[PDB]
Amino acid sequence: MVTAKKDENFSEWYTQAIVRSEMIEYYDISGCYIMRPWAFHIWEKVQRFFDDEIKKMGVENSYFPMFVSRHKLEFSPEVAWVTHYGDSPLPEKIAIRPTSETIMYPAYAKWIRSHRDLPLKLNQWCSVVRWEFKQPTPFLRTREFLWQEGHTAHATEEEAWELVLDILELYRRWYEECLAVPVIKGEKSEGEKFAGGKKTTTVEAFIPENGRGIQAATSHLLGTNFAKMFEIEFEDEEGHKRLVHQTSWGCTTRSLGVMIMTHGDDKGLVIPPRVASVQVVIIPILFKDENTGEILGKCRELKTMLEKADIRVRIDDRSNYTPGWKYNHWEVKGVPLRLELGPKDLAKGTARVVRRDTGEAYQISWADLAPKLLELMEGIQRSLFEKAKARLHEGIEKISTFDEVMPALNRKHLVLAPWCEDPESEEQIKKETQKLSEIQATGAMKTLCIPFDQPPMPEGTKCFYTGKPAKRWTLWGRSY
Amino acid sequence: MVTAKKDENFSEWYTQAIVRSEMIEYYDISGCYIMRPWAFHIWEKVQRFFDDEIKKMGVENSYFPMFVSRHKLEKFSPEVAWVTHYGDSPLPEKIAIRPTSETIMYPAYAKWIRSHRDLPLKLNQWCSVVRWEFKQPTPFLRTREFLWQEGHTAHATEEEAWELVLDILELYRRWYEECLAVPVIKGEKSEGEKFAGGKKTTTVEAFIPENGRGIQAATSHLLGTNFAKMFEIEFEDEEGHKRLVHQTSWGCTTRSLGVMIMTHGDDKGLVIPPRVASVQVVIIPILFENTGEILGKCRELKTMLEKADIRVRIDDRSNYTPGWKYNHWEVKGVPLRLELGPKDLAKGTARVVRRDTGEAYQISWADLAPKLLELMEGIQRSLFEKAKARLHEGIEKISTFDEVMPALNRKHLVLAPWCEDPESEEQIKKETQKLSEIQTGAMKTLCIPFDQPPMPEGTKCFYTGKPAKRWTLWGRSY
Ligand SMILES: Nc1ncnc2c1ncn2[C@@H]1O[C@H](COP(=O)(O)OP(=O)(O)NP(=O)(O)O)[C@@H](O)[C@H]1O
Ligand SMILES: Nc1ncnc2c1ncn2[C@@H]1O[C@H](COP(=O)(O)OP(=O)(O)NP(=O)(O)O)[C@@H](O)[C@H]1O
Ligand SMILES: O=C(C[C@H]1NCCC[C@@H]1O)Cn1cnc2cc(Br)c(Cl)cc2c1=O
Ligand SMILES: O=C(C[C@H]1NCCC[C@@H]1O)Cn1cnc2cc(Br)c(Cl)cc2c1=O
Ligand SMILES: [Mg+2]
Ligand SMILES: [Mg+2]
Ligand SMILES: [Mg+2]
Repeated sequence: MVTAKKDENFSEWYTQAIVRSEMIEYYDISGCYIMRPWAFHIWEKVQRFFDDEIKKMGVENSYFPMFVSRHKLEFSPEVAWVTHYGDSPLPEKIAIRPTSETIMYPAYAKWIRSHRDLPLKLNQWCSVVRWEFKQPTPFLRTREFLWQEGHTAHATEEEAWELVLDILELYRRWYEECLAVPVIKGEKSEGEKFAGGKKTTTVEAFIPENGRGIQAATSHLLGTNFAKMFEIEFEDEEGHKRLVHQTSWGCTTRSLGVMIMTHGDDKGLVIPPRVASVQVVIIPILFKDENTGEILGKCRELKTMLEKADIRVRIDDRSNYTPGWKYNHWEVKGVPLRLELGPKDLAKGTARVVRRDTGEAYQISWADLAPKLLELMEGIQRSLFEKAKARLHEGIEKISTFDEVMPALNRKHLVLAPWCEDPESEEQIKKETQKLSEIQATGAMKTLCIPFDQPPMPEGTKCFYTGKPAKRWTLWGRSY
Repeated sequence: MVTAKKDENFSEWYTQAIVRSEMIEYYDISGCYIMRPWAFHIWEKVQRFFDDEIKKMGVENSYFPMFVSRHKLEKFSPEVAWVTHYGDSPLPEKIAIRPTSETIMYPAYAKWIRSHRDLPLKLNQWCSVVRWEFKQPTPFLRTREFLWQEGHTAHATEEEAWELVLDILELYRRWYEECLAVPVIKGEKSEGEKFAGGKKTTTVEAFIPENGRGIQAATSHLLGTNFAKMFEIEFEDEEGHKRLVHQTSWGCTTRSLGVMIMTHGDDKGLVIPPRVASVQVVIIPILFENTGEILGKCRELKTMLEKADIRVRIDDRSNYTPGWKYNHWEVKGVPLRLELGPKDLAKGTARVVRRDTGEAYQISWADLAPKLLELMEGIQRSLFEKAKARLHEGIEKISTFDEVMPALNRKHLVLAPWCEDPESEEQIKKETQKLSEIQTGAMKTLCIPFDQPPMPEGTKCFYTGKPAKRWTLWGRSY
């Protein structure tokens, strides 16, 4: 059982919740964690979702090596270097993958010759390693992390930009539709974008309990900057040699940590049904040998019934644990529905179903279970999302002047503020908010994104900070 | 177009075929290779197949770190890759890249397992492994980075652990024989060949005729209790007494793709079994001038074939002749080509050519889906039955040591009665190597097959002249 309160010590709550639901096991190399089966199931669900979707776009999977040679790689303090095999030193040291541009792009130069070879659309599911300097957090910031990375190459900027946006929408679907986590689509500012690219888009999420925005995934319009460094050129139809226009995009096991932080409570995890490996757990109530044979047969019948409706059902008929130990176990683990079947319920042809998010109980006849559970699972899923969306919305404050900022940050909120979008000002702003945060004693404020969904901008509106005329509403806050 | 001949210059043939088919790209770090979509899709198929099967046995997936600290790993040496720095800074202890995950998984098992009610514990992971192999790299078969799965289970008893060893072994036979159409032989490794951290090692063995080598295809270990003793993986039984767990581990790699390539390939290139082919049917319109008539019909046909779950591509590229296209998709191993030209449009038909034998069929549009489903099953079956006959012809049953070198010189394996004395295997290895030079060349045990031929009473070991135990399969190896 979980005992730290989510709203008191958030850190300790998260650690307890992920350990006691058997999602992660700690490890001796710092910043690395073991992903146990209960967490791995959720990743498997989002993986299959995303993978299926990108295949409909013609993206194909591949696997490129985990090693890149020193001279091809040449961010530096993060790179893990292999220097030896056994007691022997490598003639030239080798780096483990931190990203795969330097591994993929020279091959792309070789394979692309003509318009007939475009678009080239590849992905890979793999792990990367970055010797993170920041405080590690299981899922959210780890030194080895699982991800996919998508890398595409096209004839025109328009087609590449369209795929950038399609992928971004798929990531809104991974968070929103699978994980029931609300995200904001935006553009990264010039200071925050991937420097090898032209434009970076993001989906951004929010952790209410510590006030932090967090980048949930990313999708880059790379332009022709990398085609030029790597000599990725093709002949069009009229015999002419052109640079490719490229995209890349990635999303990681960070997504699980965001889910856990978003929906969990004081009793531990709450898993949204769309990604729960066990949607419904059936618990026989077995005590002083009362009806034990008939309770178990009904449990099996109920399961076959529910899986005809494609519900994911487990019977926990394990002998060596009490029914109450099972209630608690599958609560902490975040199973959406718990169906209890004891002697009394057996006599009435009913079952008692407890939903995990609100703790509400229902009495339901065997004949209405399938359609009633499906309805409840759709209500849990929608309800998790809507409550998280309202919290997201409660957490962002529309403002006009710099004077409003530090108070908004102290309330653990984000700010939506009009901004001139000048690179020099973000640097000034972050150095400044850091100063005032140190003095007040918890971190600098930065841009998260410029949201796609722009509210109206009145003609004389000025930038909240410089005073120059503003261009767009930009979302700022503290961040992971 | 492939030009090295598969029987005559096998090594060149293999390199050409995997490169020209667009399966692999060569890379500047030795023994590492890019797996392009054409190959990777086959990996995805076998992965999905094996993963669904082990999920039915209650095995669950997990991801353990790729890094293991020196003190945990050294609880082989020359193969370990060591990370000593991050950026310009030295780590306090050097970290190994996971050559295999025993030393990463078993301390966690020792934490998680306390009572009989925690058992069985059954995990698998899909990951890559790194070993700095001393032997010559070969794409797929022996690489310095490879993809695999590793399964590791723990049981209250030896008998349940063994049951699982054999079930996993059966799944490996299905990975090879049902998905890749590659015949394999189940058997027990000898004492010198088994995994030394285990009690008994079971295997599926395969055979490459063109160089006469056996190759271990996959492996499944009854580990017994020795790791449980080493890592202190113990549980209280039902009476409160502490007991050691009984463990298994098993694994299979991208080696399997290379075996499939070599098994079914011919002088024109790859031949991919339909169950795993990325494209099962390529539609090649006879075009040189486009008007929409041919291409329109080819789209309608693709839609109809996809309804029947056929993986179809239309090669509508403008600048290639149909002949160039036939060759291209033949080198890639597409099992069925569907040709659609003006004459075909005029007669409501399509001409389908099989990659494995070259036979052509004329088929009405209406009959396409069922006839192609039938062909695919004919191709998959015929690829297997042919490879199985070649495997059979590659093994000579013998009685005496004098029949050995001639059988090895015929690029054949030997099946021989053996006393199974461990000293004798070391001797046979040395004496066959030394005769290979004065004429690696060593002949070693591949396995002791579950399928034993008859052993008449009094049959003698082919090497020691002592009483023979079982027939053992021997040859040159990867
Ligand atoms: N250490 C990490 N652990 C887990 N997820 C990560 C980690 N670093 C990045 N991610 C996620 O992976 C996505 C793509 O990686 P990338 O764009 O390289 O991130 P980044 O530039 O390193 N962001 P940041 O580390 O905050 O500077 C990010 O948008 C994050 O959602
Ligand atoms: N370098 C490699 N590349 C690809 N597959 C491999 C490689 N080494 C082993 N395998 C395969 O993985 C299976 C399990 O690995 P493992 O049991 O560790 O083999 P091993 O003991 O290293 N065999 P070997 O190295 O030939 O003596 C082996 O039976 C092979 O089928
Ligand atoms: O990794 C990226 C840019 C994109 N690469 C493809 C997947 C999606 C991803 O956003 C940014 N990035 C982040 N961290 C890095 C760390 C190191 Br070390 C290196 Cl060499 C390079 C990088 C690096 O390029
Ligand atoms: O890797 C194995 C034993 C088993 N591990 C799980 C998958 C199936 C496999 O047969 C044998 N082996 C092979 N090569 C190794 C190389 C090194 Br380096 C190390 Cl440390 C250890 C090993 C090592 O243990
Ligand atoms: Mg970073
Ligand atoms: Mg950043
Ligand atoms: Mg060996």
